[PDB]
Amino acid sequence: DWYVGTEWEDKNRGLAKKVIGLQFTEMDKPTIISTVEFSVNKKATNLGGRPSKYLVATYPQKHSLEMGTSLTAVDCYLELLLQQFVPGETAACSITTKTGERIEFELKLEKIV
Amino acid sequence: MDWYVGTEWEDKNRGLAKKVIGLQFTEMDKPTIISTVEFSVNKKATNLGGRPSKYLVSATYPQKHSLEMGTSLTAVDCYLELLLQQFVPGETAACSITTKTGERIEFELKLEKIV
Repeated sequence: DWYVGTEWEDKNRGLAKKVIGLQFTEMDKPTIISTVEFSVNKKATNLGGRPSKYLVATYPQKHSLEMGTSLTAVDCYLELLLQQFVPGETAACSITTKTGERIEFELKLEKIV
Repeated sequence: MDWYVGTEWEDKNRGLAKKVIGLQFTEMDKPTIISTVEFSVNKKATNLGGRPSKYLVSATYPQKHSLEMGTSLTAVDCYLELLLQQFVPGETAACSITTKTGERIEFELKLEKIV
């Protein structure tokens, strides 16, 4: 869950750290040409019958994704979203369509390969 | 504080929204024993006394540095390597080194990058 405000200690050597801030940059996020591994934490909401290789079963659902390879609208939008994550981050995401149907899902970016 | 969890990102033009609800970092995201990092010291340290440090210090801040792990020569620097090895790039943390004397040395670091 929360990282900022966390404490780490090596009591044997008198060392302590308290996180007071987190500032991520484009440098820490997946790029347009990256390959990532991510998780889907539960069934998506309002996916309807929309085709997706990644969204839908048992959870979490693990995946590997090479950016630029997706073939469906939903997957393409999920690439763009994942490109705004940092490895280790879980986020509640949505895609709202031209009709106003919103698809809801929860992802974790595990790593940038 | 500079929080990330709870942060919201939007691409309104294309109907995309994201809300960070958790962060889980692992040893894989932190500097290793053989890494080279770039970090910042945000202000003068407290109670450094006169202990030697290449990195710690009425100069102007922030102070920028590059550190090849395992090259430090002073107790304070060596302990600062160990501490930095518990950061993720982008993290600012209030750190301390407490000696046997019972006294604590305080400083504020930001890990900027793993080279």
